[PDB]
Amino acid sequence: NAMSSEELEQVWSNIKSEARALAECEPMLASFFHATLLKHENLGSALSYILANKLANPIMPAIAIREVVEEAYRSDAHMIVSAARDILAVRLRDPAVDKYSTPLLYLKGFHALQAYRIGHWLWAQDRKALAIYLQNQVSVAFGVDIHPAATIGCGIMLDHATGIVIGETAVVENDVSILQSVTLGGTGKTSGDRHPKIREGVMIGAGAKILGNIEVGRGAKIGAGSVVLQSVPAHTTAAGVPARIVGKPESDKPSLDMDQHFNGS
Amino acid sequence: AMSSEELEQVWSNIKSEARALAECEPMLASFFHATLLKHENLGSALSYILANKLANPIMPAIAIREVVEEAYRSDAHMIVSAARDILAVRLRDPAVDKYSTPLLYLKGFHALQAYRIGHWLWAQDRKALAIYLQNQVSVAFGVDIHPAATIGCGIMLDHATGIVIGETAVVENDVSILQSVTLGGTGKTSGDRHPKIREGVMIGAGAKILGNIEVGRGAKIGAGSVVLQSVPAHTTAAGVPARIVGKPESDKPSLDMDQHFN
Amino acid sequence: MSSEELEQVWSNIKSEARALAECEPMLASFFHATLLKHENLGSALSYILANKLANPIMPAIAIREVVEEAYRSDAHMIVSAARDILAVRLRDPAVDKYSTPLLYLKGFHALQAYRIGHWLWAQDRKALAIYLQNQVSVAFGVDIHPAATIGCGIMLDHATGIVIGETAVVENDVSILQSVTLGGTGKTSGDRHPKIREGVMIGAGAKILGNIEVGRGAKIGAGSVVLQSVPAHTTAAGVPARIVGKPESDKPSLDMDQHFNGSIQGFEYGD
Amino acid sequence: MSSEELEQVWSNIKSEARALAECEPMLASFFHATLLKHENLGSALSYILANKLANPIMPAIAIREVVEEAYRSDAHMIVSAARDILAVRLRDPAVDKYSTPLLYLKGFHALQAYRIGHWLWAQDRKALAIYLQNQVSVAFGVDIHPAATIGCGIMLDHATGIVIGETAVVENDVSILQSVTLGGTGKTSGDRHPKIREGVMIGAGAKILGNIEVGRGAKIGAGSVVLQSVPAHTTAAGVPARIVGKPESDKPSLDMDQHFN
Amino acid sequence: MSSEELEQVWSNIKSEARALAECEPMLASFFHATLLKHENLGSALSYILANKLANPIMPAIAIREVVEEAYRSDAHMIVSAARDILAVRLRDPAVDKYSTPLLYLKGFHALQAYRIGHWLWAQDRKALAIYLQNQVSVAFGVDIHPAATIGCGIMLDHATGIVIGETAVVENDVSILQSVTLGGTGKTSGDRHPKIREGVMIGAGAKILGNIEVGRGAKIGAGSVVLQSVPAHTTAAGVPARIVGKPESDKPSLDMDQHFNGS
Amino acid sequence: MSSEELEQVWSNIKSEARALAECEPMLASFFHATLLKHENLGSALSYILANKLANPIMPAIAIREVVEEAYRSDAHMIVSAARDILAVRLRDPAVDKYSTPLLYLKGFHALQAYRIGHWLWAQDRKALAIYLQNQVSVAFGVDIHPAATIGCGIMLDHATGIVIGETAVVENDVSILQSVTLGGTGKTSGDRHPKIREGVMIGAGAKILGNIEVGRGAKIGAGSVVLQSVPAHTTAAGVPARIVGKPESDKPSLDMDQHFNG
Repeated sequence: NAMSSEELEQVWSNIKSEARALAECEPMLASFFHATLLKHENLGSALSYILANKLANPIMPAIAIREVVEEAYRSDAHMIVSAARDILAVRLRDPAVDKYSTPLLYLKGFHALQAYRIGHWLWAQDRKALAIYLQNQVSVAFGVDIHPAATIGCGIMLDHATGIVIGETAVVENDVSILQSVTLGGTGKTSGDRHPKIREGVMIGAGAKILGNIEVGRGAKIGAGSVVLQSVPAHTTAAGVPARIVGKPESDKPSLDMDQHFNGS
Repeated sequence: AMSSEELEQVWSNIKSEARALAECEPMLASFFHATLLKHENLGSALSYILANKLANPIMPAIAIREVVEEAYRSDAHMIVSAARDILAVRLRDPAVDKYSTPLLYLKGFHALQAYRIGHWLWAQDRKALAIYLQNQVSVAFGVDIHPAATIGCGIMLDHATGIVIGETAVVENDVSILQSVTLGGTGKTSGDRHPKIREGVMIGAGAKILGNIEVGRGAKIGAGSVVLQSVPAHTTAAGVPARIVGKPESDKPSLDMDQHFN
Repeated sequence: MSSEELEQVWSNIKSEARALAECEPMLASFFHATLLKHENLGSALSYILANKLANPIMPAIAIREVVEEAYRSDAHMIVSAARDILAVRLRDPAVDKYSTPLLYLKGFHALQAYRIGHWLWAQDRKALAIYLQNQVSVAFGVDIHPAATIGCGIMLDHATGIVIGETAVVENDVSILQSVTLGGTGKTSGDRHPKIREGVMIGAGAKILGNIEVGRGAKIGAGSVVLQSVPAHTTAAGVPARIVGKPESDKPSLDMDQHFNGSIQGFEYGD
Repeated sequence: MSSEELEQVWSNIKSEARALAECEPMLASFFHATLLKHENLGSALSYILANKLANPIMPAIAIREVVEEAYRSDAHMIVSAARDILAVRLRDPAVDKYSTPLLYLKGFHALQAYRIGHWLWAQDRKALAIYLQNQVSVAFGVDIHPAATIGCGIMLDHATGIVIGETAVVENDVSILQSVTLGGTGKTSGDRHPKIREGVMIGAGAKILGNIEVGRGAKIGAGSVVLQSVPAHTTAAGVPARIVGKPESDKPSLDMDQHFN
Repeated sequence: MSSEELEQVWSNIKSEARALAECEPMLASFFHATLLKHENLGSALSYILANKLANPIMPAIAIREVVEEAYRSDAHMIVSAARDILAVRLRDPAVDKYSTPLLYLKGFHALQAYRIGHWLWAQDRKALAIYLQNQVSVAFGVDIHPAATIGCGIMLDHATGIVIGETAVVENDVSILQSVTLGGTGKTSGDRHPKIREGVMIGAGAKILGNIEVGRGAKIGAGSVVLQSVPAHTTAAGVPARIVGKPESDKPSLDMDQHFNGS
Repeated sequence: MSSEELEQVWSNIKSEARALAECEPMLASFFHATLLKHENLGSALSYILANKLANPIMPAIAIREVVEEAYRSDAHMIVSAARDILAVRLRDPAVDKYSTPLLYLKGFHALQAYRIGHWLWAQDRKALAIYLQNQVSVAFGVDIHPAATIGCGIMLDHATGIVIGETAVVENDVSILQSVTLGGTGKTSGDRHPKIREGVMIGAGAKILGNIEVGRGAKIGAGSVVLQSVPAHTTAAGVPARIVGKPESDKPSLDMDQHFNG
């Protein structure tokens, strides 16, 4: 999923192109599009602006949050490549999204995703107190609770996103697609590896509950509302409460196709 | 379809409750007064409340009221819908004992009314503003309703956290939907791919309904169920995935709220 | 909870605050205003809630007065709260500090907010409780009716999506995950919500409906839809839930073991 | 002022608006929600004022219903605003768009806010009028009592410091600058505040005290302390003020000639 | 001011609040949260000051706790606020309710805010005092240094533009109007602000500069610049000022008579 | 002011701010967010300014950007500000920390605010300039017109009520007290505002009007009304002002001697 700096700037230029048309057609939002997209020369400027505003609270206002976010980005440019891949993901996968700018401007799953990246960097930086603040602030604002120590790729779509929980020791690989109220949850009362490992290509239906240190193999599909307690073989479909292998997706990387069907028998 | 007298009675009941509310809880008095007592009809009170609820530094309450009020002038039936939606809430949910309760406090009711503003903006080809509000309601209330959706009235969204309703979803009149319900899509392409729910069907908490499917008239969709194929009229569908495990006891489950399935 | 126990918890919380303030300057004043500057937990908790629950309609400075009057009326609310902090610490592997629930965890926040509304409800100040209830719902995605009867030593992990209804009872030392409904059925008043007894743990997304009992030390699996009373010390799972085993210990709330079998046959088999 | 010359000012303001938006993309939404969206001066002005007067205690959305109610009742307040706008455009060289006083000028905003208080005062709503008055003093540093009687074609340039007392009267086409007091004397109720006739111009920091008159076309010098009446068409200056000349114009207010000797 | 003399004022203020609440529903909840719902003047006043000084840097809720710490340590701060309220009601003919200064009057709020700076400052919490000194100044256009020594039963009518510097003294029962300055001279520290004795009245726009004294019962005319001491029971006016007569009553502050002669 | 001297003022501030945050735990994060986290005056100012000037119409974070853009384009604005800091520190016996002007003093904020407005004005962003001018008038009670030409080493002590009009000029090293007007005359465009040359001290309440000059090192006594040009190194006082004497120092703006004896 690596991205040539020229690719990133191609993505940024597509968005700034949308922004101009948006400002014109909608005067009530023209000043908004201008301040967040049109005044900026690249995706990281915009992003730090968007998140600062979303995450602001009397405890820590937008202006103080943009400083943290931008320091993170100077330290780890790849975080911006991640965001662009995420934006690319939802446009291609979500038949409801038809502009590159919408994930960036509006979609809270995308925002919670990019907010976790900051929590994550802060975590690795041993700035855990701050990372925790942000974790819960994101939980309250978007209804999405992702622990900072989680390890998540890019090209990730969190559609609708409300109610998503991802725990401390989880791993989510690239090109993964996840729907509302999905839990990548723990088990037990002790510290230790106890959260799921979601491999490349996985698609997780809405309301699915995947618990423990178990694996979902690549190109696997978890049905909406399943409760997964054992590891799922690559390129299999799992489903039910608790889930069992039910069949096999009709494409190699279900995350890219968003087909929700399954047999459950 | 609600006559002026009916609209009025609804309003008359609310003012009545408010006068009492202001008297019993002084800290809220000025609130009641400004929101309800002050206005002469549901239309004026709603636009005020919706504005305040959608308010954002990007677009302030005072500015949102105008748009809301513009819609109510183009489509006055949005106000009637609202009235039916209050009534359904009071009739169906035993925890609510006032007409003012949904109008004032129940976000599911608010999300619903917010959607109708989006739905109108959509019709007007103001899709940008529609999209802005949709996601504003999502962040504010945890309810994600696409403005292209076609949603009737006499609709109860009880509790409402986590409700998702997609672009091509159709919900008809007199449908009750609980928290964590999805009327969801399938595939990566445009087109009919969201469920069409008919009159009177009741849907339990956490139900996931996926694809261009039908839930027929007066069907009951069991709580925590996942439905992938069309459910026939006046059956109870339940399970993961859902199977037809019976028939509702009443002709319109939505009005009864009986959560049981065989 | 004894006096000495309560002050120890508060004393730990302050000590955590000092250290937190030295290691995170962005947040030092917030730690000072919220915790360090207070003589005990009641003062801290009201400050917190007031700030959490503030709104244009009612600003934090006013709410604090209400919470204060409540704690002044029913001090065991503060004892409750202390019990809930311990619970989170002991049961959440992801929680490593006493100050974390109190400061950050909306599950815990929504619970102590419930406690204010529940006290109002019993003071016949129902308009205010109904107001607080839906404010807690919009801000935290947690919907608890003030007339519910909820104990302490309770954990609401993650918490987004929780619904607890009017006639529900939740006894002491219970653990509940995100998207758990303790909801009602039918269109009429009267007992219609579940009664959750000591020692229960309910997994993510469980929907428990009607006026049924879930017995002492039982477990409800994630994604389970409970339509019937669950006997004490049994495990119930599936949609609709049935009994599929017994928990590994006597009070599953404390251990948070999420495992269940899809079949009681399977639980006897070993898998 | 006629219907068609009121329309005129509104149409001009909107035009300035379409242009301001294009030239300042950061305020385009501001100009749009504030002017371009409204079909008349009254709408815009209620909008501006509501936003201007807003406080947690009473939000802009609420303040706006009050102000709208005052205008349904006495539409002349809207004609007075128009007049106040034309006064500033025409008499202040720093202002060159009608929209400017309407959007930005705090003196203009304190004047119009006084009219709502003044209206409320005659609607047996004195509690509310006193609330808005002191709210205006805090927000704009302009303290105007709502029982004061103030004409239109008034310019309050800069305006910080302006104090106008309860029993005071300002007639039409007057021009006041910053730091000017129209103040009372004594501990007792009753007439005790100045009466300022048509055409007068009062320089910055001038203090007019007691129930005295400043006559038609008289000019008060900046820094002046006026303790006795000033005959029409004279120039008064000094501490305490003395008569020292005659304005060169019949209506000093219109010309803003600050000179005295 | 006795225990009951104080209970009384507070009752007068509460009973006014009941009627206010009744005749303007829009402000009913506000009258209730600030006055009706409180038990005494200190409670009311801390709530009010809290909401008046609020800022994202330090919100009302935190501000209230400091204010209360102060009243708890120095309760006469509250007595002062009573004497000050009585003063505005007694001397300002446009003020007919005790509740008015307390609720609305920026110069009265500014005055009490100083009291808290002045306690902070004597408590060596000077950074705070200073932070408040300038917060009072930005919100209310009133700038007084926490180090000033300002007594009791004081009225700051209108208040915009008032400036009272670090070494100023103002005694009990003084009345001051808008755009007045009790100001300094020079670039060095040391005593350099005016001493204003009991019963003095200072008209609008008066600038008083340097370590000079305005004697007991004196009157300072509006617009006056005062560069030298002013004897007690004397009227001073002009730029610069000269004594131009003697005030009509013993304490002009009580009577607010603004008249003076030219020469 | 050199490069190496800027940095000692900054570090003197940063060093003060570390003492402050240890001494006042309620302000600790304030001090931290505003000074300590920054590695130069320009960053701290754009921060402080954005928050002092914040408004729903244009929020802090949006303002910071405009301000940073002004600094990039004309870095001397920052040296102006530092020279302004020093000015206060040395002239106002009430101030004993380099950080007091930067943090708290609105007359200094207004000055630096004017600077940005002045930049925009030159950038032909008059629209935004006018917005800021009046936002500063409301916020701080100081009205400075954007086209004004104002130097540095300038003190606006206290500063409530100051007015400085479109065609005014103030040269470096001027001290101006509260409620001072540099005002215009007439209803037509063109030079109608005072030019204050270097060194001038202007006492409180003074009003100076028309296109007139107050020469270098002259003193304008408080309450003065000045309608004719005032020679350099003279004291003018009275309503109206005449020459009353000569200041006792060569730059009165440094000495703050308010006495206009005569």
